[PDB]
Amino acid sequence: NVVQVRRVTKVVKGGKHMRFRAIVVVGDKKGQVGVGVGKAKEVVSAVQKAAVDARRNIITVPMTKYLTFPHRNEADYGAARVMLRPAAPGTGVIAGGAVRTVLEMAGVENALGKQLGSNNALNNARATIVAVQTMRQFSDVARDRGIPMEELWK
RNA sequence: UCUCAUGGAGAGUUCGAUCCUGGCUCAGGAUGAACGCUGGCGGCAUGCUUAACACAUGCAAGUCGGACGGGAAGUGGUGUUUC
Ligand SMILES: [Mg+2]
Ligand SMILES: [Mg+2]
Ligand SMILES: [Mg+2]
Ligand SMILES: [Mg+2]
Ligand SMILES: [Mg+2]
Ligand SMILES: [Mg+2]
Ligand SMILES: [Mg+2]
Ligand SMILES: [Mg+2]
Ligand SMILES: [Mg+2]
Ligand SMILES: [Mg+2]
Ligand SMILES: [Mg+2]
Ligand SMILES: [Mg+2]
Ligand SMILES: [Mg+2]
Ligand SMILES: [Mg+2]
Ligand SMILES: [Mg+2]
Repeated sequence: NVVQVRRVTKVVKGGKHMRFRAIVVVGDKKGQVGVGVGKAKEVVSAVQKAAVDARRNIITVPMTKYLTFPHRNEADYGAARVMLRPAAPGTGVIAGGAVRTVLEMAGVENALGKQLGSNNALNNARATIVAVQTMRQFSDVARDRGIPMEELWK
């Protein structure tokens, strides 16, 4: 999914040397997602490079039986800060462009999110990845703390 | 994987491009609203925000004859009853 297409410029003695930068995320909508960034002379080629760079950068988002987040989380990348919190089933995904495409492509069905701090697409994507990467699923906190699930449930 | 949550979306604009700090602007709701164009019906509401500025006319607080003396309508008369 192509998030953003921009025309960046290098300048040479001749004139303006034009390129396209594409920010693109890939997902299966099944709980596997990644971000990637690419650069080329043509829209198509940059799209493609972005595709590959993403595929080799990819990770997995912890999910809950209802297709949502384990818990509430913040994240920080550059000047982009990102706020995610779990939702009740049937609320859909409500968020802004970068965060929303990332989460939607991960396959998260119900999520609250707001990017605070900056607006830049790319950074917000990476921040979202940082968020959902640090998410701890309950089985694993049970295993870490060394305490049975039902005891933390209460 | 019980319980809680029914809730927080962005976009454009400084640069040859970038990231940022930063303002301006937009998308939403609400009117005791006004104006433009258009306008079939019903249900429930609402209707001088400004000049506590002037007011023509008509009506918005009276009743009690079982507190009381009279007089005035009739009636034949203080037997009747009204104002
Ligand atoms: Mg190279
Ligand atoms: Mg900071
Ligand atoms: Mg914001
Ligand atoms: Mg400047
Ligand atoms: Mg310019
Ligand atoms: Mg700011
Ligand atoms: Mg409006
Ligand atoms: Mg008319
Ligand atoms: Mg008034
Ligand atoms: Mg008068
Ligand atoms: Mg009257
Ligand atoms: Mg009487
Ligand atoms: Mg009387
Ligand atoms: Mg009496
Ligand atoms: Mg008498």
